Amino acid sequence: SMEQVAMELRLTELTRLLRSVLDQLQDKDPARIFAQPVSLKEVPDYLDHIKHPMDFATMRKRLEAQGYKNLHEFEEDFDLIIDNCMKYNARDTVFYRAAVRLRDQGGVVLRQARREVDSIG
Repeated sequence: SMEQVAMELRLTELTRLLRSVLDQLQDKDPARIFAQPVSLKEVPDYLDHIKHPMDFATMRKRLEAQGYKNLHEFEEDFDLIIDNCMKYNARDTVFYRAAVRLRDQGGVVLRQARREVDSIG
């Protein structure tokens, strides 16, 4: 149907905007702390602590499969990156502090992304 196509075009355009958002958020992580999944070879107890691991590469795979239907879904995954790190790692660590800085800086980006998603529809 034409309606199905139009819905698919909207998903594609959302995917474009989310890719630009994802790029901008990941620039706020120049140490690449959140770039890849936590390794279960290197942190073998991780899944005892963190039930839904998340990282920028895993988000990028979901994105390229057009797997985010709305901005809320995408933000959920971004917040998991931050929140998982802030639980596993103590306050005095470079990991936790990197997470706080990513959260604070990414807030700005996400604030305008929400206005753009609403504005364009």
